[PDB]
Amino acid sequence: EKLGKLQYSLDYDFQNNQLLVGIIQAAELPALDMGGTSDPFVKVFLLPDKKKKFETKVHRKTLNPVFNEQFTFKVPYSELGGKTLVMAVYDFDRFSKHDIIGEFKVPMNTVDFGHVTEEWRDLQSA
Amino acid sequence: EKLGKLQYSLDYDFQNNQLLVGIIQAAELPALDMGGTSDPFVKVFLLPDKKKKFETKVHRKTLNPVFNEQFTFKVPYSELGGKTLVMAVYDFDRFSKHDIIGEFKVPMNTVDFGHVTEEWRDLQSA
Ligand SMILES: [Ca+2]
Ligand SMILES: [Ca+2]
Ligand SMILES: [Ca+2]
Repeated sequence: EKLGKLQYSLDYDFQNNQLLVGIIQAAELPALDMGGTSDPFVKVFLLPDKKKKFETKVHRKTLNPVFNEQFTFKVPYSELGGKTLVMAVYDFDRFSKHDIIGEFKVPMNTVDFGHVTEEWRDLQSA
Repeated sequence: EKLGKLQYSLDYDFQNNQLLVGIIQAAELPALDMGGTSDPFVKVFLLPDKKKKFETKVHRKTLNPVFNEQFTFKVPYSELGGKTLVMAVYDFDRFSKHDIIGEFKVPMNTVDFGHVTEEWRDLQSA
């Protein structure tokens, strides 16, 4: 499926014991409204604790939103390896339930915290 | 002069009386002669108050840094007019002899605070 792509970054604040998730921008998203646009936003959380969650601002009438946001998760470094970061992109609708675009998951045990990288990943269906 | 370009956003937080400056990324920063890259960072401040200032993190060995930062200036909305935002991109030096790459200035009087946009602007010579 061609659902667009998301650019994000991961870092760990070793001084305050927090995971830092940069949600930078998305590109080439599907148009889920009339007239060729969507109103995208991203939900961000860590599995298995769907507790502590964030979402970006809703960007209106764009398939290439520049979020420029950063989220902070208080999670002990020794426990981070067992977590999976979920970034799920939706189309905000006022007059109906929000339309799923797609998502990407990052198992935290795959992450190198030695240097921050910006990563593009293609969105997937759940 | 082919100095590259900077993507930024401006907004005003009307509930907390703060100017919001997004420093998203830069692109196509000029390649030095011998050493092929730069270590870019951006200084951000509001003229005529040079004292309240911010800087991005330093990004190592890149001509296309993705800063993904947001800065806030406590300034009354009624005082914005006549002020100018400066965004100046430097090549970091360990010993604080930083080299300006280029800059540009946004007079508040040119900004429409009714709608938030991300804008790319070409860097200009000091
Ligand atoms: Ca829709
Ligand atoms: Ca919509
Ligand atoms: Ca809907």
